Amino acid sequence: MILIRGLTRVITFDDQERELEDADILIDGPKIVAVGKDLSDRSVSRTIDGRGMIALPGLINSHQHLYEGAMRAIPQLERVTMASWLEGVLTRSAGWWRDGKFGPDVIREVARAVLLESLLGGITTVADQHLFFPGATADSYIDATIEAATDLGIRFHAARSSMTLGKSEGGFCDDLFVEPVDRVVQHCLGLIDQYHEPEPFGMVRIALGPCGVPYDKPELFEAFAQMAADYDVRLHTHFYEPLDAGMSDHLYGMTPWRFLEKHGWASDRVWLAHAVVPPREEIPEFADAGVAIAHLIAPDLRMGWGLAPIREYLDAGITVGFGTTGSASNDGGNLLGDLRLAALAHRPADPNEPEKWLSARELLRMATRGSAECLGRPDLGVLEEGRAADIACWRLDGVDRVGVHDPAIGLIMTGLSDRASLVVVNGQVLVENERPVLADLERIVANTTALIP
Amino acid sequence: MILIRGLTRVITFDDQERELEDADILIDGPKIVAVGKDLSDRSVSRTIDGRGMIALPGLINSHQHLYEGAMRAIPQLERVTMASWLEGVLTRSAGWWRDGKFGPDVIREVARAVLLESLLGGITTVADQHLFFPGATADSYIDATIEAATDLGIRFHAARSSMTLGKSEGGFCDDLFVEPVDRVVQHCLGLIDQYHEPEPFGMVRIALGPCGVPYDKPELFEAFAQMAADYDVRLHTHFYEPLDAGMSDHLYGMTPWRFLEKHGWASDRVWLAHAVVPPREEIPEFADAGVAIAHLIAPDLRMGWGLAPIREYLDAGITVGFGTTGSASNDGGNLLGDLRLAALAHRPADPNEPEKWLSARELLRMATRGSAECLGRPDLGVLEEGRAADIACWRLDGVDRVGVHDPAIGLIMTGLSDRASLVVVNGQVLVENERPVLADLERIVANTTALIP
Ligand SMILES: [Zn+2]
Ligand SMILES: [Zn+2]
Repeated sequence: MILIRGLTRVITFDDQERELEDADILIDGPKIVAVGKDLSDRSVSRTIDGRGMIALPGLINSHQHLYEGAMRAIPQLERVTMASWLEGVLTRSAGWWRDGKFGPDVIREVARAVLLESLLGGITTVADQHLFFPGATADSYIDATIEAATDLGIRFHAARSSMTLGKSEGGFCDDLFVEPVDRVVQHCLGLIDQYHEPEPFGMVRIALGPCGVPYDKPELFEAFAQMAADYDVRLHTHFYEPLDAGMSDHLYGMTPWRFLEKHGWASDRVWLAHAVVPPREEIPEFADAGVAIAHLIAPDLRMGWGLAPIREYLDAGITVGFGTTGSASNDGGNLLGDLRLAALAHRPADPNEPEKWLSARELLRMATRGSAECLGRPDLGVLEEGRAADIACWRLDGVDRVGVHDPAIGLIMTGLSDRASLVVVNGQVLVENERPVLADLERIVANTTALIP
Repeated sequence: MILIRGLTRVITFDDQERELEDADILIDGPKIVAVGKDLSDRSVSRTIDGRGMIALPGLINSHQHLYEGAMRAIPQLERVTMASWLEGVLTRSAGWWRDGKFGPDVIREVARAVLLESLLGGITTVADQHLFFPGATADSYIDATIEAATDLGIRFHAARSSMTLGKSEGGFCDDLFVEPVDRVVQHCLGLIDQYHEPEPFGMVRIALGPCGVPYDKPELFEAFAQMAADYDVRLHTHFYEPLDAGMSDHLYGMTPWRFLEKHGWASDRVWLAHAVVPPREEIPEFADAGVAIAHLIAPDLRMGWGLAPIREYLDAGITVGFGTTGSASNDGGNLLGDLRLAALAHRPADPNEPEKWLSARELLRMATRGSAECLGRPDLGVLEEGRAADIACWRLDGVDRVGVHDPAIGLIMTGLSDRASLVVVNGQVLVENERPVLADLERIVANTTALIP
């Protein structure tokens, strides 16, 4: 067993919202044995000094696009609206691929860098949505991301994505960038069979993740609804980005939500990215259907889209998680940092009603238990006996956090660095003293840097 | 001389916005001798390896309230409007003071911690506006902040503040903080005598800094205007916070700007904090007067105030700098991190006009040359021969910055940490390898922590 002893603060996000001061966490293999004061070192082979740290459940990034790690801080994409951005991302990936610079071997190393950054930011589970499948067959991009995740020991969900609707039939995505529906469906069946670990504490899971209503055929949504039921997997897509409702109205005469409902996606199998601009009248329907929503504050601001109605979702009892999206519209993978953006940016929408503003604890819950719920993981996101030993800890004793009265608020509101001190995934210590203990950091940086087009 | 050799990127903010790749900076005493490729090491006693770093002028925080370092992450102040915030801050400061827990000795150590954090975040100059003068005579609070700054070697401007308008004599300030105008003027003259270093590369400067139009007598503004011209010092106050216009209309029957103009503050000696909600028709007047504005995105969002019209200011040719304000409304001193907040949060105000969005380079200029201009420092904020050797460098070769195409944009848009690698102030190396060279970090944390009420 591993004992983390004397943590200054432990935030459990359990059903009573318990927190503890000067307390311990005991781990046995993949699971937490106990969380409490003065735990027995009875059968402990290693004790870790937690004094001066705050411990949370590992952060869970419920929406990534890992391959975009190769597209950070491109000047031509710094200040662009969505149409220009998407064109720029699609054309660069296709161009680099055509030139032999962007195959699965490159994506493997880009994924490795972004996932290692994720671990260093206290993120223990990442859900990636990968849509890039150029050419005549679906190449081993998903396999590559899974290989990187497995090598690092980070918990991983792969939501296989696509664009199946071309401009010729109402999609805002060129035919060149379009895949046949049957090819997508066939590929997903194989991925589930090869990789999906449905058991508690499973380290790799597959989800079905169309890019969205403006990008994919209704037939794909229906195929995936059937596949999800048959194989007991989850469903993910983008939802209510600003131009979406215009597209669905024009093509189908209905809202994006009504479209999802018609095609089998109004269910508790589903988590939805962004959800920036739904009609208010649909919010109770999201709640009744049991869909979950991932708040992605950074891209919502970066694209000029604005503020998702997160308070309204919480009021309605809808599950709200958190994510970063990909590094071409963030442009980092720093989930903890992005929580600060949300804590501050929502406030001016309700200048005279601060009770509506999202609190630090609400945001930390979104990034842990909320994201776990988005991914369908009752085994994650909570520090309590029987849950996965996925733990992230930050030091509280730096000069940049002097004067902090509440350490949980301090995690969001103070600091020069979001680097986690100690990170455990599946009971394995992966980061200590802000440095990877198993991954070869310097080698990974060098190798991936050499491969960036 | 000191040579920093082989910097990967140098951003000068000189008159032609020059940048350099694989270049050097040569320093002699307090000044930059040269910036360019393959500089001679003929007169050099120390060479520092700059490979893998980006170098900027040191960041300049043009608006702080250092004493608020002791008031971070207080649950009762997490989500509050300004009225509640001000009451909570004033009540705590006065209460702690009355109980002997908040004298200049405590403020010295709080300042030391926040200023060390500042250095670690690449900030080489701070302008503090100390807002706490309990009782009749003003204690050595300013002296305490200056002592901390001088001990650390950070360049420092102290804007002497006040609340000269009593809440009784029709005002908005607790009478316990109300000093006679002549007492304030006298303290300022003494501070100038004792501390002001008007020569180029001066390390301590005094500014004259009323809290604001709702807080100070017109007589103080006029006295300060006279002093500014005669001593060649600068003038600083808060400007166009929400509700200020109503307060000014009630007290004086004119706008906050009209008030400043009437009392001598419509001049190029002035920099103004926040400037969130001016009447648009006054903006050309600000420009004609030559006043400068410090953008403070974090408190503007934290208080629910919203987005200052920064693009409008830039369009009008108004000098724009940047600051963090105090740690009771931030709640950190991380200027670089706050730039990212501004980069993103301004965008949804102009969803269809990305050319209006603030660029990374515009923001980095605000935090360097713009802030230098706010403070009246033509010797700072630019990496060029003859300017002060105030330099901040960040590493570009971490795993969290893999895939970055433009390092300047990357500094704003990526990363787990805003910690600077190498920091030089007045030609003195103060941070290397992210660690203080001279300051005892652990002792400072322990000592200051012990004194937080
Ligand atoms: Zn996405
Ligand atoms: Zn202020």
